[PDB]
Amino acid sequence: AADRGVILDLDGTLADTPAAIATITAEVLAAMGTAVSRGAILSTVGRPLPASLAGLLGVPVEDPRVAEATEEYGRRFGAHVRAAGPRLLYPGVLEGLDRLSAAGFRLAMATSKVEKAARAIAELTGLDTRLTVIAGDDSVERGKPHPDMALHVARGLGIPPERCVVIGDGVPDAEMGRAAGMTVIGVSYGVSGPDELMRAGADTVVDSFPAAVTAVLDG
Ligand SMILES: [Mg+2]
Repeated sequence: AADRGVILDLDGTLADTPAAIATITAEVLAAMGTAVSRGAILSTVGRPLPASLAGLLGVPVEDPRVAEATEEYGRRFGAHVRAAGPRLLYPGVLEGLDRLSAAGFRLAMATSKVEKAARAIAELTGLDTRLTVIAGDDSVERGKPHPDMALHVARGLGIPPERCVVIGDGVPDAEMGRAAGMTVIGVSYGVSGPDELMRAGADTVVDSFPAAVTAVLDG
């Protein structure tokens, strides 16, 4: 058994959500009576939701307008997840996670979604039965890019950081993993290009989730 850990981002890594996040963010803003530049939305995609919506609304994060928006987003996104079911996931995700488990890797999710939303997504997609630990942005005091979430789930897995790899599509994932003393496999099919992820400290970048699985399996 490998007795190693794999710490997986959700949005843009396991779940093919970036396009839907942008759309639904726009739907929420319109519901809230406003709109923002396309590029502003795109810069937030997959980042923590209250902070992102507060930035887009241009208001303090504690402003009641933010909780109104986050609640509306939860309704719309929840409906999207029921419409997608397992097709929320990229091809080969469940199979790849099962192969990592078969090889004795212990699996966790570290997402910028809130934990309850992460759990619900895990349940609707089938990730839940592959993952030993799930953490989201509100599971820890300091979310991405801080190491804390990765350190927290590694402890839950019983694997030290030196034996964990972070897999993600975002600069915050790469920063989180490096800060935590972990290896990082960037993926290029989500919100970031390969050069950005390299420059953020990814040890390698791959172009598909099966390719990330292969990288881990082959050491
Ligand atoms: Mg992501």
